[PDB]
Amino acid sequence: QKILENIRGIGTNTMTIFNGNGFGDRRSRHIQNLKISDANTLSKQSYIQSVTPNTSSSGILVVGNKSFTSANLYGIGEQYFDVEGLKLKQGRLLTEDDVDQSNQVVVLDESAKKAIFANENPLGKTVIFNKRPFRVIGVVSDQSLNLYSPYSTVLNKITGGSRIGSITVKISDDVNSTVAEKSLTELLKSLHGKKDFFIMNSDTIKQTIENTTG
Repeated sequence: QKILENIRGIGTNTMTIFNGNGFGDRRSRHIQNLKISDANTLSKQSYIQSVTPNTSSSGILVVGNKSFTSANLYGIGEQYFDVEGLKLKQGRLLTEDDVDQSNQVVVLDESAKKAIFANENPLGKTVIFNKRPFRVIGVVSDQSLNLYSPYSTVLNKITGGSRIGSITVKISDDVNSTVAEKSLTELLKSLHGKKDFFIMNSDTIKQTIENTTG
């Protein structure tokens, strides 16, 4: 019943593509070869329902007179909250317009809201990440100071470049997960010119459990 009754809902119709060769290789994970253009091409495959780019940075967040360290700002796609199962609790989520206009808006984690705002109303208030002001537009349920902003805003204004840490894809409901992984792998290899990424999904978890000593 281990694999059974468990992988339920984790990486079933979603796959996350990461830089490098695996978690058993932190080194290769630092090299960023995934690009927004990769994500654009993926968004166009017929077997792909949505694509969410993901980059992040950990820095100093000022709120009013308070200063916090190791606040994580994620630059993610519009579909991020849905695919990760984060429930909107208050205000609003990112829109296509936020992404398109690279708006400095942020969506707070439940525990981030509590840590930074306690019982205060967070909506409409400004938080400053590494000197850059963002307006709080909403709050979601959590997965340690997580803030979510459009990937475009974070790339354009914070990290620079068009390279990212990972891409989560939502697979078409009516396609064979194994076939989708293969097409996705072949396309990205073609794009990058080499296999310098790895894919995490239900199959990966299962394959890990099978190959561990019990």
